[PDB]
Amino acid sequence: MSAEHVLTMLNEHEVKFVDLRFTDTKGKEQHVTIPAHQVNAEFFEEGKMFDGSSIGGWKGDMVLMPDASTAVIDPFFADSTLIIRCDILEPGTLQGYDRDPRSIAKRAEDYLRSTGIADTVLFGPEPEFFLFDDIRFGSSISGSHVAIDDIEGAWNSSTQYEGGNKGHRPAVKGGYFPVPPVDSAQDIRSEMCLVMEQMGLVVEAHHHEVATAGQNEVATRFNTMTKKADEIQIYKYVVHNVAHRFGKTATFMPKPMFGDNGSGMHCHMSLSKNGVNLFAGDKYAGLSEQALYYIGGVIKHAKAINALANPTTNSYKRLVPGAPVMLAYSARNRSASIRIPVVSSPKARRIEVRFPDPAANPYLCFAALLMAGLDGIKNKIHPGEAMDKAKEIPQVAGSLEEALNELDLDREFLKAGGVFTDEAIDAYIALRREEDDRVRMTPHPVEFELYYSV
Amino acid sequence: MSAEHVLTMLNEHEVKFVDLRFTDTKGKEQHVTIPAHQVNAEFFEEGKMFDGSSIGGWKGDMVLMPDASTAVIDPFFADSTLIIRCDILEPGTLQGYDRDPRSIAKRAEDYLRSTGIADTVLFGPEPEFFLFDDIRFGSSISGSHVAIDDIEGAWNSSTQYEGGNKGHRPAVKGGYFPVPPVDSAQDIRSEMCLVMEQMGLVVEAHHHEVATAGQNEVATRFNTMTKKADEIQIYKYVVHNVAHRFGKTATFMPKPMFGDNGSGMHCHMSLSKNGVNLFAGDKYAGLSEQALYYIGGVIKHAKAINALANPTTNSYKRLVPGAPVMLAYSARNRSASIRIPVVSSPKARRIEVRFPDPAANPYLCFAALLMAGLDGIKNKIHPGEAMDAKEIPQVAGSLEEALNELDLDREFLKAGGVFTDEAIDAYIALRREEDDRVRMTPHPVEFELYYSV
Amino acid sequence: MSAEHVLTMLNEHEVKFVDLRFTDTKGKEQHVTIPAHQVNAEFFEEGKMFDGSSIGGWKGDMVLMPDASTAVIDPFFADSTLIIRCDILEPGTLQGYDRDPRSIAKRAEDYLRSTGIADTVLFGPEPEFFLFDDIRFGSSISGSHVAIDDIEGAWNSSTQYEGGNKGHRPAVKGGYFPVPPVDSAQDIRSEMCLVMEQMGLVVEAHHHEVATAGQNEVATRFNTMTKKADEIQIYKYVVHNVAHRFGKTATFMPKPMFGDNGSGMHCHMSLSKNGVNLFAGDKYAGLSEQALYYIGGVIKHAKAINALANPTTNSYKRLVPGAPVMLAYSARNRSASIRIPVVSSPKARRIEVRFPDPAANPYLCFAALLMAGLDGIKNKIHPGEAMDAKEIPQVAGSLEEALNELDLDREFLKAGGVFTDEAIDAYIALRREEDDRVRMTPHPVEFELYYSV
Amino acid sequence: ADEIQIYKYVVHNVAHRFGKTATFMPKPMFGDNGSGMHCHMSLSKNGVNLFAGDKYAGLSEQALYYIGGVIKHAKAINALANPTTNSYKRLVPGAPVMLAYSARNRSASIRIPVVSSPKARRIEVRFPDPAANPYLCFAALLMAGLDGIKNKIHPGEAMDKAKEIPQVAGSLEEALNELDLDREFLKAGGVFTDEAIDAYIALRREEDDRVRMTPHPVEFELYYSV
Ligand SMILES: [Mn+2]
Ligand SMILES: [Mn+2]
Ligand SMILES: [Mn+2]
Repeated sequence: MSAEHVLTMLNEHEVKFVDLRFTDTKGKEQHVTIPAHQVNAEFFEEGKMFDGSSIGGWKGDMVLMPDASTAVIDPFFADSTLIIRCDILEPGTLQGYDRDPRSIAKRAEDYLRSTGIADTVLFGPEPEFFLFDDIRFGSSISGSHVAIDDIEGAWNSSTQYEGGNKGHRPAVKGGYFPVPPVDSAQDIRSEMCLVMEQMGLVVEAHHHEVATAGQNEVATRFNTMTKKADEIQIYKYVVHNVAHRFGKTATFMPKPMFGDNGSGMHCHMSLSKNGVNLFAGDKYAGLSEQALYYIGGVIKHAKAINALANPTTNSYKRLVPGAPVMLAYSARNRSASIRIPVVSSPKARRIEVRFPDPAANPYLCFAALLMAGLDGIKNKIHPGEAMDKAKEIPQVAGSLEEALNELDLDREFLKAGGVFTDEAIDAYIALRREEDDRVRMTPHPVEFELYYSV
Repeated sequence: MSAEHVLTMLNEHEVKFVDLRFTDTKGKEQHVTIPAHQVNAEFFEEGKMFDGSSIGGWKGDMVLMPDASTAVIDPFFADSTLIIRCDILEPGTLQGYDRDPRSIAKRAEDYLRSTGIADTVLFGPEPEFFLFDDIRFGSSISGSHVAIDDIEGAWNSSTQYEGGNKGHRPAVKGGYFPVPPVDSAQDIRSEMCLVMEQMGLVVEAHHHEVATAGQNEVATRFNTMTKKADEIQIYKYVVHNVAHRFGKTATFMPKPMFGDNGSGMHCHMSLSKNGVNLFAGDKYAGLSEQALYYIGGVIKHAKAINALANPTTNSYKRLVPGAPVMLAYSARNRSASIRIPVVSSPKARRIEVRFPDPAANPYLCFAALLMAGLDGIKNKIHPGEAMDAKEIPQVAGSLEEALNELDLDREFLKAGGVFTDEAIDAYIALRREEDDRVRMTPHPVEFELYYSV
Repeated sequence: MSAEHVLTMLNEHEVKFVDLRFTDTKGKEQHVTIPAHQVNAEFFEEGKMFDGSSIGGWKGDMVLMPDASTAVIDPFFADSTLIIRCDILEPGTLQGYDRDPRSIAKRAEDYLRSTGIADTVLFGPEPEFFLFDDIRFGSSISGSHVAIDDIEGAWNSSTQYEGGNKGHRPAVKGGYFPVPPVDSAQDIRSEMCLVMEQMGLVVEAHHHEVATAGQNEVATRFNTMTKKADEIQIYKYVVHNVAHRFGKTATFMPKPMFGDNGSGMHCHMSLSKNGVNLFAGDKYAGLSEQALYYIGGVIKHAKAINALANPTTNSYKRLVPGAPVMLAYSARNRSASIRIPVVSSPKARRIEVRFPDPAANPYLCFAALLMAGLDGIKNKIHPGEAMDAKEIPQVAGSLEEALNELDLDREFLKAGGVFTDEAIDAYIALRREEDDRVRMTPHPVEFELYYSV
Repeated sequence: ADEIQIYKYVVHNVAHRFGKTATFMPKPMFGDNGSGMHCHMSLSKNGVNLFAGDKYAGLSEQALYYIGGVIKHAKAINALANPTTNSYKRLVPGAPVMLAYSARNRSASIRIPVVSSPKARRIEVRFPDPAANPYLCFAALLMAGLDGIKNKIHPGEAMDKAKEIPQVAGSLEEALNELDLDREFLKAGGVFTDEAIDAYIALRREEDDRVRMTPHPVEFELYYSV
């Protein structure tokens, strides 16, 4: 699909507006809209100049360069709008901006191709989300508060409702996965799936999740790295907008509630060259030597990866023992962060990395995982024996500060081939350290419950 | 478009009413409606008499003269109405009223043509605005209050709403520019753009701005001075009416909230003669010597300009250090009030003056900027080197300072009869009244600071 | 009164606590309490160490040195407490801290003695205050508010009260000075006077003032500079605490309400040497040449004085024309900021400076006035003829102007080492912080004026 | 320590009698100053102050060695002097966090008060908070000082003049780990027992785990939309 096809769409669908979209360092989607008559052949060659100083980690003019292959009609805007995803390029050389996550992911794929290890990398993430009816939160000198409310919440079993309380609710850790009316999100999940199919995703399934307050997941088909990162951005956009249109509120926080299961994003990975899966072989669980080296690299650089795959303090609320935290690989053990799914055909052999959570920036997380795996392959890092059976077993970072320190001290595997720059890594670390400092310095209601009388 | 075309439009659109519009000194549109059958050939030659004594700064029987080229159908009135912009002429000589902003802008353009420096002046303003759900304000002997409420306001993260609180809101200084549902004004901005295009504006983009409580901007294509002033008036009208129709409330105040970004109107300028941009050259950032002289004039008369480009006390609550307050020109520095945008095509070479605000009267602000630039060109005022510190001049720190500088620096505005001493005095008094009100009313922050001392 | 007398009082009144009090740069009393048994002979020679880094303008271990002559029993604390006023001394040399207002006032008196012009300076200040039933104020990103409520407020003529609304209230600018029940503060003022006399003040009169929302003043007898500054501190303390005990709320703000009279502190001054008033003579209004020179100095340095006598932004909301803003001296004219009261006895001859306000730090304001007068005497500055118009100098129109003039006019304060450059800079910065807050926070009147424009 | 217990009891009960409620939490409010417990220390033998001398700020070699021991075992001490997670919301840069001694510097965690009489010479350790157990905190400070004296741990030059300067523990987990690894100076002389230290560490780790695992409203403010 090209600029000619985009210009044809503009007339086929009577498009009034075009929404240029991109992703910031934190992973949030930013969009700027231009009227359709401003889109011409020169638009796809020169882009649009915008001031990126107001973006989070880009504080120093840059060019928004549309990627026509990402053109897709917006199903939510009242006026006919076309969504084109864009890369941020330097104004003069029209080269990828060092801090652009999409550019970083594209450079990671290019480095993968250059090294000769493989031709394509396949990513399948499995994000989950929470649907709520009401969320209220605030902080000030006088205190702080968070209050989550959902009709499916078990704590509402005593709530008085206009029209009566209907009782049927999923119990705590009991929403996987009863039939309605206990499951009250069937229609919303189906409509999300249909909208995703319209927007270009291939949906594999959708269902309710373990937690009680409307935890749901829509499982979509795998895809190449940058393509699947764009697909994840579309996925989050669709979930948020559908929840808003149904009177709900979607959230991808790793751990919104205590005592109930959190939300994770298991990332399936595979490598292919000339249409041949390189992770298929005669080694453990049908893996290959390349697959074992990839696992070893991911294990070695797991703490550095955590700074990008679990970039929020809330993520380490779910990355606690008792959500796997052990850095080992096993096809059966459920305490291993890395698992090898049992698959019939070798063409579908893959490794599932389970610690990542959906709050991660898709581009940066996937790039970090791929770069760690490639470092493992290049340096032939053997991961050891499978954890089929203990303080010798390495674990994921226990805090965002630890993850950021490890990323600071372990930058080489990300700087290999120019995928990541020291400036980009420093900007990311500072941007996350600001949030970490705020959370560290704000008191805690549990701290009052524990220490007020002491 | 002429009178014959207006009379044709009346039958084509089954127009029932014609709304004659003009701008007062403060910059607010004033409209008087007449039935369509009152519009004939004699109407476009003799105008309509109206009593302007009750207008703000026009206190002493003037003529409303329609400008058919401005004819446009109103998209909001229930009855089919046609909007015609009008100049205010003296009843006898039918010459422009000295205190009419549109007449002043037209005279500024005519002076530009007469001096021979250029044929046309191009202005790209970039106003921003705030959208709110509720605004309450008042004052009395017992006290004074202002309370802003918007669903996008971060402070509503704790508010209880009927139907539940959806927690997707912009953070403070974090509304630039995430996708919905964090951005809740996509449909409103799209409707504004479509209506603006209906009313004759060329839209370039629209987006959410840095501030949290629904700050938005719709960018429109540049145009000649008087045309772009009319376009800014139409822009403000469309924004206000669309926000009203969506249940919102638009404001062009420079600084409605403290601790969040204010609203400004960056003014891009360029001069063209015989179709060639005169601001394009081999000097700094591709500028020409005339461009440098224009920058120098704007810098020299910046404080006087502030009285017209930042005519509200609230304006100087965004023109505070920690900022676009330094009177210097640079292509890279964010601290310079004058920027040279990086444009590949020399035909697009221009200077961006950053200090103005959308509360300014468009006609008067543009005329002041043009006249300062022309004074710089005529007197060959060199702006010095680009700012790539205490000696650097700054914009006026208060409306009183701006008005005093305007009082003491009238010549560059009186060149060519564009501004008249009477008009300048009327403007200064009209603004000094508001300044006195704000200066004499006590402040809640003053209570917070001094109640116990 | 000395240390022996203080130790005797401790047993005489069965004192349980001793409250050491001092004044910060802004003029607020700070108190630290110690048990009575911690007070001994060594206490009055070595003082008490305290950490002043957290005080307003004292940021860098200083000594609180009690002044036994100021010992007085607190009339409000439940436990028998003795109030001793203390100076702030450097720990090593035991010399007055450069930024201690009381030390500055003492040094001003010592300089007056050293120059030989006079032996003593007499100050009669006349502060006024407001009594309210409820005050609510706040500011945030969403807005800001202030709401004053008092039963005497004219706006309460329509309010519904439990038990009924009694309609006897002062009108706006009509509280000077009808009998009760229109005046509802007779008992409060009488209690204030009695407590003040208990605390060592000599009261002359008390009455309701012009404003409606419970403006009152209690007049006290003049006294020497430092003594009268301590008396003013005791006055403010007594007013605040008595109002609190009566369910009211006292404020010494210059201008709490718009459209009603503000609160001022007229400062009467005179100089005496060997028991003869030096301000008595055969010149205008019975003044002497030294009195005229004092007036001339005060006029010359009036703007610099304003930074200390009117140190709040709110102050310049009462120093507005339509007013005591003209820097001239006359015995009859109400427009002159300096008056010569008509007194039969030459011993009572004095000059009344009208612009100061009760929000001023008493020590710093009195020291500034005295130093300006002494500069006028030394340099023989003639104030011209009595003002019995645009050329007449006026007081500073803003706190920024006052602070700039203080920055540029420090010499008359640095004469004799009274004020130190570091102290002046600290004061200027401390006031500029508040000025910046008030300058950057938007105004409800600004919304009323500019929301639609 | 008994006096501190009586102090806390009296404060709580008087506040209750007046209708108020008192708390010794290190940091109940964000954006405003927290509550601390500066501990002044001095050793005396035969009525003679052993911290008086001709060294810096009138200190003695024993005083400097005591300071050095406190600095060396500061992180282990923190597990007892700052035994709550809230404590480390007070011990944040922007400060009392730098482990150095000075008579003037406000950033020094150890301060030497300027006192005329040598008999009153002492060292003030500023990081401890009032949530600490007085007995255990004072015992830890004394044992660290005695280890410094016994091993002649010189504290270096005073901080009268930066990543080389050691800092107090940044979290209760760090403090507990350092206490676990630095038991010897507390176990000297049988004062602390391994069982007692383990019980303390487990008891505090329970609270640390609860606070670590419960989500935060600021976390919602920051991450709900991401
Ligand atoms: Mn799942
Ligand atoms: Mn903008
Ligand atoms: Mn009076």
